[PDB]
Amino acid sequence: SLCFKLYAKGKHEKKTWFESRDFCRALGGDLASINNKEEQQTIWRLITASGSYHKLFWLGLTYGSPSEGFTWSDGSPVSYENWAYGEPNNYQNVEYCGELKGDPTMSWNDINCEHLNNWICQI
Ligand SMILES: OC[C@H]1O[C@H](O)[C@@H](O)[C@@H](O)[C@@H]1O
Ligand SMILES: [Ca+2]
Ligand SMILES: [Ca+2]
Repeated sequence: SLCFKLYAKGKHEKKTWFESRDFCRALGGDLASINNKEEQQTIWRLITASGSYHKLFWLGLTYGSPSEGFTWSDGSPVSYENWAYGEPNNYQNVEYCGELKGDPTMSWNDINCEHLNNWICQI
């Protein structure tokens, strides 16, 4: 079993999706995968425990292909989904990575992978 770890930082420490993935892998883990409602509840509870409200976080979500759909960087299946209303929308055709809106709904949005965000590792 892995443990989720929140990285909620100021703009100077925020990372692109690829930088966040590489950071978590350097620690022996990966960006967090949310494969069912239970994992989602674990992360929400972790958000409440740290008081890290009103934040956006990279998850391990990245677009694969038409025959795969989205994928998790850790290789686990994208069975469960929790996209926000109207998402994923591939806005302007440049959104290939997934972020978590860290409020009680725990919804996902696709966004440009070069955006600087907070992130969640599984270690
Ligand atoms: O900033 C990009 C972001 O803008 C809006 O919130 C929506 O269109 C989202 O779907 C999109 O990902
Ligand atoms: Ca998982
Ligand atoms: Ca989007």
